[PDB]
Amino acid sequence: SHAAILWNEAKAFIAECYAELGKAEEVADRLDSIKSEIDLTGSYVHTKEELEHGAKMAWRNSNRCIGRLFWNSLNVIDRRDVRTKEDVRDALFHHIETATNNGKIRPSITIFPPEEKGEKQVEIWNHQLIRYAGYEGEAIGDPASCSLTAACEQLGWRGERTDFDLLPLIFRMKGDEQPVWYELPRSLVIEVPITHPDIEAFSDLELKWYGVPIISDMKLEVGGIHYNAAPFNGWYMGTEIGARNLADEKRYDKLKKVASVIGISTNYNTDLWKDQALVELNKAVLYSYKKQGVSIVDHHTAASQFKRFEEQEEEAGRKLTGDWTWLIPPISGSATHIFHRSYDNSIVKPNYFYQDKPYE
Amino acid sequence: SHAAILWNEAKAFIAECYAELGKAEEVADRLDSIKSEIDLTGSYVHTKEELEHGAKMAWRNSNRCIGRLFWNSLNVIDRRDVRTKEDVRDALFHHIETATNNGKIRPSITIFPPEEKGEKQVEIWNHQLIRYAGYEGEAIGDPASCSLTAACEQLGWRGERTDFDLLPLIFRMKGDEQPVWYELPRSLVIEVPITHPDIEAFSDLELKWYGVPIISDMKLEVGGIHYNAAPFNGWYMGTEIGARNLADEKRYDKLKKVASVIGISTNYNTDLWKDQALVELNKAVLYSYKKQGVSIVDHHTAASQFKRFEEQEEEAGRKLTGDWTWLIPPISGSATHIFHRSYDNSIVKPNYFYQDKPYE
Ligand code: HEM
Ligand code: HEM
Ligand SMILES: C[C@H](O)[C@H](O)[C@H]1CNc2nc(N)[nH]c(=O)c2N1
Ligand SMILES: C[C@H](O)[C@H](O)[C@H]1CNc2nc(N)[nH]c(=O)c2N1
Ligand SMILES: NC(=[NH2+])NCCC[C@H](N)C(=O)O
Ligand SMILES: NC(=[NH2+])NCCC[C@H](N)C(=O)O
Repeated sequence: SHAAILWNEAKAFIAECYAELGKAEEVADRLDSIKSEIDLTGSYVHTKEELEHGAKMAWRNSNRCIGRLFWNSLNVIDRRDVRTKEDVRDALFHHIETATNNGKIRPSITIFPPEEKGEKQVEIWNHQLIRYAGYEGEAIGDPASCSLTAACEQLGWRGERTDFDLLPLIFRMKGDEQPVWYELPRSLVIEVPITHPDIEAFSDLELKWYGVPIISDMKLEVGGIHYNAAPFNGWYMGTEIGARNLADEKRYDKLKKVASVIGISTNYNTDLWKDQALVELNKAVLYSYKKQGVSIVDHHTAASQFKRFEEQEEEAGRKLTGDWTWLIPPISGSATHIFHRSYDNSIVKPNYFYQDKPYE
Repeated sequence: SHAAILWNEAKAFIAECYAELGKAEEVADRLDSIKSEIDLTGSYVHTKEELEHGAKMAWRNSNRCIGRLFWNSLNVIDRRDVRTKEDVRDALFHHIETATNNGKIRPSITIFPPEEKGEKQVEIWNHQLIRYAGYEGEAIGDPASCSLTAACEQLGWRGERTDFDLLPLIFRMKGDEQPVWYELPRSLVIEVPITHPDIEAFSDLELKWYGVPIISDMKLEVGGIHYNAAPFNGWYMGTEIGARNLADEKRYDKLKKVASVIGISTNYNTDLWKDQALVELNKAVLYSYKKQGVSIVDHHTAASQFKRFEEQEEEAGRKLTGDWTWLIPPISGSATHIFHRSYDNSIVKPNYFYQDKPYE
């Protein structure tokens, strides 16, 4: 049945793919070659073109992404040729460098070899290429990274135990029972120390965050083909860091410390200090990144841009899908157009899906 | 089939009602009397007790209400005896007085006669007993009240055309083709002029809001019986006014004027002035109402209290239902526990439902 499903997805994708590319005549011929290939080998190989667009389509269909407007500008890096851990490491190191782009982040994606007989050719363990390690006795670092950190320590890695230890790249090549790790070169990673434009004391918090959010634990499904290893990246949206990463109680939880440095009390809820702390924290984030020349975007510009997206999909005769619960910024939800409209949360392929974590 | 549905709902309700009241033995007897009554007349009459609890249960099952913790403290006022427009008017005037309670608002509900043969005995037009009128040329008042305002003007009512004109009570008695209106006595309505604790200039905005949000356009369904007229009220939650009523672009839209008086620019989104304006506006709301002795609650205390609710339903063996999209405050969603947990948005009776508006 796996040989049946693949064919079906393949039919829909190729057709839809070529129609968008304006190559409807080449659909019959290609589908025939694909049919033979699924018999001959048991699967098929996308063309640099198909795969590139397949990855862009997958972005456009990512219900939870608010930055979908730049879907067609995605820079696809095809690394389906990698055979060794050295090839993967270099590939990954390159993704970070090319994406980072000295601050002018480039929404990129490295396409690693897909699953063969349901077996993985490359298996990336990291949630994000760049991510901070988390530990416990009392909370040190990113709690969200507890599980993986221990998995890395079980393989010989050891962190200096600071709140911002950079986890190493960790993956497993087909044929190997365990994965291998590689420490990240400090010169490749851009970090941004957080400061405030009007409050000079904000630096006493000694906060900071990496510049590029490269999600590496998701499977890109493009027409029956499963690319479990396909790291992608956009640029950050202020709130992701100021509201979730740093303010969540289960994350860095700096709201109280922040409220303290802004000279406000934490006595009563009715003073809405948490809210005030959140705003000030997010002004700091947007200002820091910008001062350093690293790309970031605020939730309003992001909502504004997403609205343009909604209009362009319409103008192209494409139904729009989205997850309301994930699309509204965790800060001032009702101040954006997204809060006042409903969305169709339906799955459409190609897309990006979660997958069972190797550790844990 | 209407005589069949009624019986079925009735069975489930009585059982579930008496089990909660600890009167399981009286279920058989009551159900028999109810059966005869549905044959004899075509429907049945709840006891003061049944109806009271039925209305409290309906609150507990209101997926969108964050203040469900005080569900069992609801003050039910049974006015199923009203026969005239004078009886309704007085009933309504009383609900406002008893609910208002000089600022110490009382979560109340007036139970008006239910629908007979699907026909309404009393039909309230107002969205809320107390609500501001809205007009157009340029926006004057509450835009959300445009439709109803015109409906009132078509019946002889005329507003002074200020941003806060109090709409009259408007309803229709069975037998009458058109509804009748009654102006609200200024002494009955409590209003709260908005001011800021640290910013003395906030009063130049000349903002204000009524004290009690009495929702009057919803049908209370309790065991097959439809009470289309059953005005209910709780107390406000700061955000309802500061974030939605006053800040929504489609409502009063005062964010820019607010940002102006707090001495901040509206030049760039990256300064997050909207967010800052929202917070300051909500601090003003909570502070105003409190300074005047009128009950209100902030979104944190509200989330905190709702969490206690979640635990008590559990401790009582009752499945919890809720609408995530409506439960999270439009201000700092991710700072409350509600943002980090999912809810089962399933309909459970008794409950409150929307109904087609008479005007429009
Ligand atoms: C160009 C910049 C982009 C911006 C402003 C942006 C922003 C966002 C934000 C705000 C989220 C929510 C993340 C969270 O709450 O954890 C999100 C999720 C997501 N984005 Fe984007 N994104 C961008 C680029 C990308 C790229 C390049 C891809 C794919 C090629 C993409 C794929 C996705 C997917 C599938 C999710 C869901 C992630 C998850 O559920 O964990 N985004 N996006
Ligand atoms: C004791 C104070 C209460 C608080 C803090 C409270 C708060 C809330 C809030 C914040 C909303 C959202 C309203 C909106 O966004 O438009 C809501 C909705 C609702 N509440 Fe409550 N409430 C209270 C009392 C009540 C009472 C007394 C009842 C019924 C007896 C109730 C029934 C409902 C219903 C059905 C809705 C949905 C309204 C709609 O969808 O338009 N609430 N509640
Ligand atoms: C599942 C999780 O606890 C929560 O419900 C959601 C909702 N909204 C979100 N929205 C975004 N953008 N990102 C998130 O992590 C979440 N988490
Ligand atoms: C239907 C409406 O436009 C919007 O989607 C919702 C969502 N969340 C809400 N939440 C609350 N509490 N109240 C509301 O009016 C709404 N409106
Ligand atoms: N802008 C993006 N592409 N975001 C992807 C998710 C990043 C994730 N929220 C983080 O905080 O690291
Ligand atoms: N606390 C309540 N019971 N709210 C009911 C809804 C009130 C409505 N949101 C208003 O702004 O008038």
